[PDB]
Amino acid sequence: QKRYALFLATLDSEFVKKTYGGYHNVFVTTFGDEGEHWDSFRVVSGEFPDEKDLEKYDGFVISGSSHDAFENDDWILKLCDIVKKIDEMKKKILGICFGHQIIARVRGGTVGRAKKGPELKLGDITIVKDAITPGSYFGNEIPDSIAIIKCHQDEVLVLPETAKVLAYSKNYEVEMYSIEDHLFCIQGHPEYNKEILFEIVDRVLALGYVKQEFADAAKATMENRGADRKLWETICKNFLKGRVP
Repeated sequence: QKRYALFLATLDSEFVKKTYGGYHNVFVTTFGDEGEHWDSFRVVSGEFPDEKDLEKYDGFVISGSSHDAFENDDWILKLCDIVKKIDEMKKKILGICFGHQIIARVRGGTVGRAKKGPELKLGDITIVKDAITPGSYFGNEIPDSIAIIKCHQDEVLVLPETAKVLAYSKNYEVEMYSIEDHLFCIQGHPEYNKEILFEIVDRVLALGYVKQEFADAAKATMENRGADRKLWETICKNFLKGRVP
């Protein structure tokens, strides 16, 4: 029986609840396959698995967050302690956005506000091919670059010594990285789509957090093109479930 734990470091937005039934469903649609058991834990509300049950999971996924991975709220400290334990177990953890940054922080890195500012858009990342085996979790024909939706204010500013950079962009040296064979992290959101992005943009515009022109440029990135969604599912699933094409 295959079992996967999802650590939801974000509450469900109005749009996501109404359209998808919540982030549980969003993650399961993206990374789940028929037959598996997925348990989610709302770590942002202080709800975690018991320590003695970590062994029954084949792998873990840490979501994005509206919170910052540098903060010291009790649920983040507890999350860091739990990740350390899972890491020492050498269980697989896929970190997305905030999760990417939590794993870095557990391993001695430094997370803070992005040097080049926030990103809210469809963007592209460059693959460090000289770190990717053909046929492996990336698979046979490694592309030069992959399109992914970016939604973040923070980055890994100092990378753990044990990390290997798998992808970068002009403005962010660490778009994707791995640690040993059991930690894999992506700054962007493979689980997002155009609808989720557009809704975030509209709402942060309406708050006055960005200009109309920024919002318009953010949306223009997805007028005629989407992320490489199938490629992301394949990579993430190969990693998380130990498949190798």
